[PDB]
Amino acid sequence: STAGKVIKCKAAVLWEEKKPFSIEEVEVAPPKAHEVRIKMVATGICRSDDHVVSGTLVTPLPVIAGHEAAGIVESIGEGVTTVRPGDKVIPLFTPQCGKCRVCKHPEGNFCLKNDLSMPRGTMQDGTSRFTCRGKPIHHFLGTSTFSQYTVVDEISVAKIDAASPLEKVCLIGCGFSTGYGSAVKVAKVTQGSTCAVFGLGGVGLSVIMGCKAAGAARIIGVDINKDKFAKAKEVGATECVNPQDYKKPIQEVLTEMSNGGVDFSFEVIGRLDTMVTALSCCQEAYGVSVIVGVPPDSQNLSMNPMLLLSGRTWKGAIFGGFKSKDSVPKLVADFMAKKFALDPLITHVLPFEKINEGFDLLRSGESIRTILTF
Amino acid sequence: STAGKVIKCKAAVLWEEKKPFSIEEVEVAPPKAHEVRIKMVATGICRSDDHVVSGTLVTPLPVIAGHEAAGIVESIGEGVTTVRPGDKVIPLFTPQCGKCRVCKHPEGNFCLKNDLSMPRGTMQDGTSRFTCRGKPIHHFLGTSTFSQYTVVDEISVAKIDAASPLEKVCLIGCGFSTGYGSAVKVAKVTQGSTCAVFGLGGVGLSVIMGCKAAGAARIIGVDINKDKFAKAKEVGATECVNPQDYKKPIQEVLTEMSNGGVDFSFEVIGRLDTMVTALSCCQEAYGVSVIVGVPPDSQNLSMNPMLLLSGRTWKGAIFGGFKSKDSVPKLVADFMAKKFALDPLITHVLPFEKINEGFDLLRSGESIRTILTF
Ligand SMILES: NC(=O)c1ccc[n+]([C@@H]2O[C@H](COP(=O)([O-])OP(=O)([O-])OC[C@H]3O[C@@H](n4cnc5c(N)[nH+]cnc54)[C@H](O)[C@@H]3O)[C@@H](O)[C@H]2O)c1
Ligand SMILES: NC(=O)c1ccc[n+]([C@@H]2O[C@H](COP(=O)([O-])OP(=O)([O-])OC[C@H]3O[C@@H](n4cnc5c(N)[nH+]cnc54)[C@H](O)[C@@H]3O)[C@@H](O)[C@H]2O)c1
Ligand SMILES: OCc1c(F)c(F)c(F)c(F)c1F
Ligand SMILES: OCc1c(F)c(F)c(F)c(F)c1F
Ligand SMILES: [Zn+2]
Ligand SMILES: [Zn+2]
Ligand SMILES: [Zn+2]
Ligand SMILES: [Zn+2]
Repeated sequence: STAGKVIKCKAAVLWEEKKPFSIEEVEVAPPKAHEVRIKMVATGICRSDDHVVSGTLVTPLPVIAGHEAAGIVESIGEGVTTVRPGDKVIPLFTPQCGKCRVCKHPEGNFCLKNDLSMPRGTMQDGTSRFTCRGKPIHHFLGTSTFSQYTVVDEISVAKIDAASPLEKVCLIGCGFSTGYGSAVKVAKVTQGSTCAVFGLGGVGLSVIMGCKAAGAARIIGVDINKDKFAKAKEVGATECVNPQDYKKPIQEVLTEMSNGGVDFSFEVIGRLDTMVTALSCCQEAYGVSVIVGVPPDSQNLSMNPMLLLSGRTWKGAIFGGFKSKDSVPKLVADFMAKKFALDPLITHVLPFEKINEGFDLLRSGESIRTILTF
Repeated sequence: STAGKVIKCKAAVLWEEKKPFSIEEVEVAPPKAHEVRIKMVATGICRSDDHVVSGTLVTPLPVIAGHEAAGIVESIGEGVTTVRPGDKVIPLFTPQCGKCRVCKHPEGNFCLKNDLSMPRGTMQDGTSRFTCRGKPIHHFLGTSTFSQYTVVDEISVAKIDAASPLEKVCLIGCGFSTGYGSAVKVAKVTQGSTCAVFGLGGVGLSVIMGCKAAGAARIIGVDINKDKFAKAKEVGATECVNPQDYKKPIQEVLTEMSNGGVDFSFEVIGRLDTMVTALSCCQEAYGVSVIVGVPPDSQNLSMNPMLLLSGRTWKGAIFGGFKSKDSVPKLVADFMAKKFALDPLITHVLPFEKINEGFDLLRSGESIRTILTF
């Protein structure tokens, strides 16, 4: 029995940038008031986790990363009302406190209790529940899913369907919901429209899924890796283009292809240049461009504001614009009701012990999502 | 008495950047097919006309500027169906061809026949109707309202109420409609919201009018010229701030004043720095910022796309997002029915012959709108 006790378990600790994860024993404290300790079942490898490794994202180290996952509640702290031991849950890397101005806003999801903007790498109370070799280890986004057990704040966990297949619905914790919501909720893609999707990884494929669900007539996938095009077409891309195949800049190609610009474009890579290209390729008077990718820390882009003055809309979003705790259970219910598919995003399924191999598959271009199983 | 004949009249010709206008005789050719020759009655001095003088806005010289005006049709060319001789009209600097993909789109207004994006300084047929000293003179935005007579394409003119006071409703041809629409149509300001308006000239005052019409609870005016604040409060500002009064950047001041960022911000100046400041000061998860000011030619801004990733929406618009030929007559009808006021924008009246004094009044900071009478 582990309730109220320190757990010694296995986790993937990142001690410093640009090094492999170290799979080793950590101590996980029991949950405090309004905290939940979760036995992990499955976690996806998102590019954002690789950004911590590469230094693209700055967050305090050493750290237990991982933010796309699903597991089963092991124990709850005093005052928890929304989950119980044995519940299937998804950790929420964007929390939903329910009390801040953003949570109360009909269109806000970026709760002010997040640990993204200005990361502390702690629980809400400014402390850590992790130690390794006698040293405190930072949390990541309130989730830290690269561990057999984590502790999260109640506002960072959602109860989901008890019959959920956790090795699939873990993707609702980041990449599926992000891409699908970027299309259906943030962009509000319209029936009959033309979309361009820059980056055909797990998140970009989810954007395609959402564009097709919304009834887009044309969905143009853009990637420098042509090995990504077959799966993009399977999930709804009508065309794919590789910028490297063209003498012209791709914004010009896409403007030509769309007879004057696309209705909706999405940056799903994380490069400053592709953010500006994606904006430019949407029709100048009524186009919408959504930034989804995460670019290198503290770098500014350059752009001509005439692109906006003519009438373009430029926006971005975290987690597809979804209010996390309200939406995650509904998305799992919709998956259970066959309203969308997750299998097209899953290319590899590895034990957790092969986390490094899973990151090498992402870096080499081979994988979409690797699911690690505990 | 002049139908089919060249008209000799006075115009304000700009031969060179950074020089006074030259009031002198020009020849105005009769209208060709689908053209309309207009006897001007009143024209406003908009900062965009001053941009042509300063080189902020690049358009071919020599030129007859002016784009905010009203007049009476003198004659129509073959095939014109939408106006007749003797009709009161407003020239439309943003055309409405009614046929292009933008005109057909429910939210588009930046018609593809515009002469703004890549100015030619011609009629739609690529030629000029103006001669001065035997030399061809450029048009400006298809309107060229700084002339006793102009010729415009039919898609660039709207028939308005025959009982219209032309010395007021000229402002519907640019500054009022731009600012009002930027609030009510482009931003879609909501009841109870907090707005910030950067720049309190005729366009920013019109933005305030729209934010007040929309029910905003707080409207914060921002200007470095504190002489602008009294009128801004008369038309709806709840409070005004001068960035020069503060040690901290005004985006930080405005974020503090709004307990975490404003719902809606407007850049109504034309500076790259205030475009980024205005974006920054809107709430990071659900704020909306609208660029209205005209940026300096060919210059890029620098900004961190994390401002957008958190959830902000950034857009711009020409002419308040209004489809010009549909909207201008309705706006005049609404003015006739006292649905909005134009007098708060008019600070000075001068004869056309005193156009240079009118530009001096704008450059000194004294005026909002000077209305020139022919
Ligand atoms: N906004 C959010 O809430 C959120 C959520 C999840 C992921 N992300 C970010 O979204 C991005 C995509 O994540 P992912 O799908 O896991 O990554 P991924 O699986 O690495 O996919 C990226 C794709 O971009 C392609 N690519 C790389 N460079 C270019 C280029 N120059 N032109 C066109 N294609 C290019 C690359 O070949 C790959 O297929 C990353 O920056 C993530 O950090 C953001
Ligand atoms: N998008 C459109 O369709 C459209 C239409 C009309 C006007 N414009 C542009 O809108 C802008 C405003 O035009 P307008 O109202 O006629 O001009 P204006 O009367 O010159 O007003 C501009 C205001 O900005 C103030 N200002 C200048 N610098 C700063 C600063 N650093 N911070 C704060 N305030 C400052 C200035 O004191 C003045 O009151 C100009 O750039 C026009 O070219 C655009
Ligand atoms: O993939 C989701 C994701 C983000 F969108 C971020 F902006 C971020 F900083 C991060 F750490 C993250 F995991
Ligand atoms: O004031 C309206 C106005 C604009 F918004 C422009 F973008 C522009 F180029 C121009 F010439 C103009 F007059
Ligand atoms: Zn909250
Ligand atoms: Zn992610
Ligand atoms: Zn048109
Ligand atoms: Zn103007």
